[PDB]
Amino acid sequence: EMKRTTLDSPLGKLELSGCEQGLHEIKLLGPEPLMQCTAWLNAYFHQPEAIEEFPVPALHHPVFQQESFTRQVLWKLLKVVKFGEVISYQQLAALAGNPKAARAVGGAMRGNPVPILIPSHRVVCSSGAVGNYSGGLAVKEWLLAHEGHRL
DNA sequence: GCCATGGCTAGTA
DNA sequence: TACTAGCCATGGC
Repeated sequence: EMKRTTLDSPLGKLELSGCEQGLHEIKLLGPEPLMQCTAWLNAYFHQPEAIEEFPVPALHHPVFQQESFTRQVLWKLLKVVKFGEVISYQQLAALAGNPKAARAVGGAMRGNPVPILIPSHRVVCSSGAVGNYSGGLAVKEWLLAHEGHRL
């Protein structure tokens, strides 16, 4: 049974949907998974220094159920890339499987139903360029700046 | 299944 | 820089 909850943040009211089974989707407005998520974020923003101490919630969304490239990607990304780090679309294609399929990672990230958590903002253009971003480019930038990046 | 698309890239003039 | 032509896993239809 899908449940939703809002929470203030530097990015604006973040609304987290999800049931007892796992986190469904982190959306930006401007049960056990929610209690962990609403703590992981509240941590990430206001106490990034220690984000490893917090539990990554169970992800329920229909994207994590059916096996695909997308799933491998989102996974192969959440695992590999951590706070302050960054990985190129191609560097992430190589990880999930097809090193040529960097482009399809775009929509993968576009489609990512759990931004921040699953760091989509850490995926940038190969040219070093920050790249575009689903919830509006300003965010991707504020986040990386947040994660100690120079701009 | 066929085809348009988009958050990619390396190359080229 | 500006622009182009492979490469690719999706989502409509």
